[PDB]
Amino acid sequence: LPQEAGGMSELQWEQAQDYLKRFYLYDSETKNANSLEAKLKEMQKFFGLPITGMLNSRVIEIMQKPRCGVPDVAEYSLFPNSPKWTSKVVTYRIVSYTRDLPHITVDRLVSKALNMWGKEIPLHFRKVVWGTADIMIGFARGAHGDSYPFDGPGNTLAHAFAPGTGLGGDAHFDEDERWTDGSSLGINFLYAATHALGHSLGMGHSSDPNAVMYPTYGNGDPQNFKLSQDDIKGIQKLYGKRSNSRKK
Ligand SMILES: CCCCCCCCCCCCCC(=O)OC[C@H](COP(=O)(O)OCC[N+](C)(C)C)OC(=O)CCCCCCCCCCCCC
Ligand SMILES: CCCCCCCCCCCCCC(=O)OC[C@H](COP(=O)(O)OCC[N+](C)(C)C)OC(=O)CCCCCCCCCCCCC
Ligand SMILES: CCCCCCCCCCCCCC(=O)OC[C@H](COP(=O)(O)OCC[N+](C)(C)C)OC(=O)CCCCCCCCCCCCC
Ligand SMILES: CCCCCCCCCCCCCC(=O)OC[C@H](COP(=O)(O)OCC[N+](C)(C)C)OC(=O)CCCCCCCCCCCCC
Ligand SMILES: CCCCCCCCCCCCCC(=O)OC[C@H](COP(=O)(O)OCC[N+](C)(C)C)OC(=O)CCCCCCCCCCCCC
Ligand SMILES: CCCCCCCCCCCCCC(=O)OC[C@H](COP(=O)(O)OCC[N+](C)(C)C)OC(=O)CCCCCCCCCCCCC
Ligand SMILES: CCCCCCCCCCCCCC(=O)OC[C@H](COP(=O)(O)OCC[N+](C)(C)C)OC(=O)CCCCCCCCCCCCC
Ligand SMILES: CCCCCCCCCCCCCC(=O)OC[C@H](COP(=O)(O)OCC[N+](C)(C)C)OC(=O)CCCCCCCCCCCCC
Ligand SMILES: CCCCCCCCCCCCCC(=O)OC[C@H](COP(=O)(O)OCC[N+](C)(C)C)OC(=O)CCCCCCCCCCCCC
Ligand SMILES: CCCCCCCCCCCCCC(=O)OC[C@H](COP(=O)(O)OCC[N+](C)(C)C)OC(=O)CCCCCCCCCCCCC
Ligand SMILES: CCCCCCCCCCCCCC(=O)OC[C@H](COP(=O)(O)OCC[N+](C)(C)C)OC(=O)CCCCCCCCCCCCC
Ligand SMILES: CCCCCCCCCCCCCC(=O)OC[C@H](COP(=O)(O)OCC[N+](C)(C)C)OC(=O)CCCCCCCCCCCCC
Ligand SMILES: CCCCCCCCCCCCCC(=O)OC[C@H](COP(=O)(O)OCC[N+](C)(C)C)OC(=O)CCCCCCCCCCCCC
Ligand SMILES: [Ca+2]
Ligand SMILES: [Ca+2]
Ligand SMILES: [Zn+2]
Ligand SMILES: [Zn+2]
Repeated sequence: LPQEAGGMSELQWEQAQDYLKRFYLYDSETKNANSLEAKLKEMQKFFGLPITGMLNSRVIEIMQKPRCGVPDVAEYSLFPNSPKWTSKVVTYRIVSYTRDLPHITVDRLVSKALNMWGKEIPLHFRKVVWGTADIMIGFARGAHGDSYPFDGPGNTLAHAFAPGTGLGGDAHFDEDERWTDGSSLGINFLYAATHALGHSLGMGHSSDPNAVMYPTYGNGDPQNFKLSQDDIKGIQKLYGKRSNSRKK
């Protein structure tokens, strides 16, 4: 089947390699080319490729895989400590939206993704449409001012600030990415949106392959979505009641 990374110039691989560093600000194991190449061989194994040390655009696909291009550690304007909201009530506002698709495809899917987190965790989410809110969600073109290289269609699709009392909590989706609703020839917004919002709620990734924000995240709509309740158990301590026989 056709894809873009098989028709783009060889330059893509060093770009995609350079990209890997920014996921943590720095990564010590992605620094030195000896280690770059050792850790890219480890990427192929983690994803399940039949050749560790393949040179094929399939390997670019695992490097550019739908996720953000930002420090996914406490950083991207944050002190060292796990972020969480200081309440169980949070608001949100769709400040902006896409022209290739009507408003619904945002407003109903951010809400639905927040509903995914907020049925399990007793988090209340209120929609603001005029006024101040906690989570300012916008769709933007990437000339508007964030660190790192700009981005259009291709690698990187949102950034998200973790729970903050002003400037934090908030996301900018990529309006130059082609998101779908009914058409299927885009990135599934609801899918992507979930971990974008998971950022806005202050969670991390999980080693459990039943987890949603497991890094081998994709573009198209899941068949077999599930949560690790094992991860969420320590989120339930932060917003939920203490109700053990020994601790209540
Ligand atoms: C008979 C004449 C009719 C003319 C109709 C023109 C269209 C009227 C309806 C649409 C207005 C469009 C406004 C516009 O595109 O703003 C462009 C930018 C806005 O920043 P931008 O990111 O585009 O939009 C941000 C807000 N967002 C994300 C929430 C949508 O903001 C700018 O780039 C700066 C805007 C500076 C305007 C200065 C004052 C202009 C006065 C014109 C008065 C003419 C009187 C005849
Ligand atoms: C007092 C007299 C009556 C007054 C009427 C009401 C006036 C209301 C003014 C509204 C100002 C709102 C502020 C603002 O940010 O407006 C932004 C708008 C809509 O934003 P939005 O709907 O978010 O789209 C954002 C821009 N986009 C597509 C690049 C992603 O951006 C636009 O809508 C862009 C407008 C582009 C117009 C370009 C020229 C079109 C030509 C029309 C004629 C064509 C003749 C062949
Ligand atoms: C010599 C003096 C005059 C010189 C005038 C020259 C041109 C001045 C233009 C200034 C603004 C240029 C910016 C521009 O073209 O905005 C375009 C807008 C919105 O673009 P937008 O949807 O933001 O993104 C466009 C994506 N694209 C190009 C791939 C389709 O596109 C439009 O909004 C067109 C969409 C259809 C509008 C329908 C208009 C029907 C007539 C309505 C009459 C209403 C009562 C007045
Ligand atoms: C830099 C400036 C360049 C020059 C600008 C020249 C004048 C431009 C006037 C505004 C053009 C408005 C175009 C317009 O969208 O007409 C149709 C709309 C909605 O049609 P719809 O298919 O929703 O939107 C099509 C356009 N799209 C894809 C670009 C969003 O119909 C509606 O949205 C319903 C509106 C009903 C209420 C109207 C109340 C205001 C009356 C006076 C408006 C005077 C406008 C100057
Ligand atoms: C009675 C016969 C009528 C004949 C045609 C008249 C054309 C007048 C404008 C009609 C515009 C239709 C309304 C509209 O806003 O269309 C915008 C389109 C593209 O919007 P876009 O969202 O790509 O459509 C995507 C649709 N989707 C999501 C389902 C894939 O398109 C654009 O954004 C650009 C549209 C450019 C229009 C240029 C009009 C210049 C007219 C001749 C002017 C001569 C001046 C001397
Ligand atoms: C002084 C400046 C002047 C500048 C221009 C001002 C005047 C502008 C006129 C603007 C009107 C444009 C309307 C237009 O583009 O309609 C397109 C339609 C399809 O619209 P459609 O895709 O349903 O709109 C979807 C929009 N969405 C996604 C937001 C829901 O297209 C159709 O559905 C076509 C249907 C044809 C049906 C059959 C008609 C038979 C006609 C036979 C006539 C006699 C033949 C001898
Ligand atoms: C006395 C005859 C006057 C005849 C011309 C009157 C002109 C009226 C201009 C109104 C300008 C509004 C500009 C703008 O949209 O401001 C938005 C604000 C708040 O927006 P926002 O907070 O989103 O509104 C939320 C509440 N909502 C949806 C239910 C409206 O909305 C507001 O805060 C409303 C602001 C109203 C201001 C009216 C100022 C009048 C000074 C008149 C001085 C004497 C003139 C001879
Ligand atoms: C004599 C009676 C007046 C008595 C005054 C008594 C004192 C009242 C003080 C009122 C204080 C509230 C002021 C105010 O903000 O009222 C807003 C309303 C509703 O605005 P709303 O739509 O809720 O918010 C809209 C957007 N916004 C905030 C950005 C401006 O504004 C509206 O409801 C007006 C809506 C006008 C839309 C008209 C568009 C169609 C015009 C014709 C178009 C023809 C096309 C062929
Ligand atoms: C007649 C000789 C020439 C004939 C050919 C004309 C060809 C015109 C070519 C148009 C080229 C642009 C096409 C286009 O799709 O533009 C869409 C834009 C959005 O671009 P987009 O990348 O979304 O945002 C760009 C932002 N910018 C301007 C800060 C870099 O939409 C805009 O940025 C919205 C425009 C908003 C301007 C603010 C209007 C304020 C009110 C002014 C009222 C003026 C009355 C005199
Ligand atoms: C009824 C009145 C309608 C007019 C109303 C007033 C509207 C005034 C708004 C002017 C908007 C200017 C915005 C602007 O400069 O943005 C840059 C755009 C497109 O940039 P773009 O191609 O996207 O590349 C820039 C962004 N990049 C590298 C990140 C991809 O554009 C450009 O790069 C090219 C700008 C070309 C201007 C050409 C003017 C030539 C005629 C001027 C008049 C001469 C006779 C007096
Ligand atoms: C003679 C007529 C007098 C007209 C006087 C109008 C006074 C209007 C006050 C507008 C105040 C806007 C204040 C403000 O900064 O709002 C912020 C938002 C978004 O801010 P921000 O997210 O930084 O936008 C980032 C995107 N960037 C940097 C790439 C452009 O962006 C905005 O909300 C967009 C504001 C666009 C408003 C354009 C005003 C002219 C529209 C046409 C009205 C025509 C009437 C016939
Ligand atoms: C009489 C009372 C008037 C009071 C009006 C109040 C206006 C408040 C506007 C707030 C607009 C908020 C959104 C805005 O910042 O858009 C910025 C855009 C592009 O952002 P960016 O591309 O990031 O450039 C940022 C830096 N800047 C502003 C120095 C160029 O910046 C640009 O694209 C520059 C836009 C330049 C103006 C184009 C419209 C001129 C209108 C011509 C009207 C002729 C009437 C006969
Ligand atoms: C007759 C001889 C003199 C006239 C010479 C005219 C030369 C015109 C150069 C016009 C600009 C060309 C570059 C251009 O298309 O920039 C595009 C952007 C955005 O297009 P748009 O689809 O929003 O881009 C969205 C993102 N995308 C690409 C991923 C789909 O658009 C923007 O960012 C906004 C651009 C504002 C342009 C203001 C000038 C419009 C033309 C005015 C001509 C008036 C002549 C009197
Ligand atoms: Ca992108
Ligand atoms: Ca905020
Ligand atoms: Zn993450
Ligand atoms: Zn930003």
